[PDB]
Amino acid sequence: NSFLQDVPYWMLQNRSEYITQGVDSSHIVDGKKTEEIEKIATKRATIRVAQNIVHKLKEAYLSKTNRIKQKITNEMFIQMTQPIYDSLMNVDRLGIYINPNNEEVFALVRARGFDKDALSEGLHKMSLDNQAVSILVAKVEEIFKDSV
Amino acid sequence: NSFLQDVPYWMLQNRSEYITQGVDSSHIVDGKKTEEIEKIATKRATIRVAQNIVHKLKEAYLSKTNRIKQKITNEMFIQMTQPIYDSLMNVDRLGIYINPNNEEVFALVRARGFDKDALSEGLHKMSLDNQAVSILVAKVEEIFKDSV
Repeated sequence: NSFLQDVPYWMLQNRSEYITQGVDSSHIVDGKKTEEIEKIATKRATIRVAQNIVHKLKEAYLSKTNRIKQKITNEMFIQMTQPIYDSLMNVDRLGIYINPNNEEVFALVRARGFDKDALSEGLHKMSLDNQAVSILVAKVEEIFKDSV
Repeated sequence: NSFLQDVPYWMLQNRSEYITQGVDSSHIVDGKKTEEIEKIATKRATIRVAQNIVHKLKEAYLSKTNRIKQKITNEMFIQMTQPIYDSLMNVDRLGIYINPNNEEVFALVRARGFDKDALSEGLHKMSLDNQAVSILVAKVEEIFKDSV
């Protein structure tokens, strides 16, 4: 009921986890292949990675050491979830756990790298200054360093 | 190692996303009874609630509809974690979970409300503008109201 069984460690809430990996789930409705459901969960998990990066970036921008002069709004940061998501490369599905109770399936993924050029192009598309694109890309690039 | 049995549904990594709710942990150590460790975990869980509130204020401050004129750095936001924390009242401890593998004591907690005048005194002590203090206190209320 309110207590599950045979639950992998990664499924537990961990305050100290890699920003480059995330977990999310999907519900198995009736007429639906298990393949599709895992596809979804895996995708949502990958979006969760993108979101973690964006958050780290807000903090960087808010930081006292920030050099980016352009005004970046919270809405704009939400917008870059997409180009960031689009630049993710080598995202490995490290695990899957199906909640037998409510038939909810969870996915655990981890992005190993990201396409720099792909990311810059996406940022230039949302009207971010060249200075900002440059610094933002440098930051993400650092993220994958403090992970690799 | 292996799987974990009897895990509460709240311990699941699925981003429950409830600002007034916090989960955190502490590891068992020689010289301390588990009940003492539970208290450490409970207090960290409350600090986490305060940290959730802080992250919300950053998003509101970063928002295009922000009216706060004063430049607030990430470091300053991190700093208000203390006053926010000190202003919390009626924090109910909803649960305790312990991973048997590593003896990590997890606690789930929930802040019912907060003492605004307590918050305002703390924020003023940080040398924030009167406009900033006023707007920040207002947004916290909006948070607790949205939970009630």
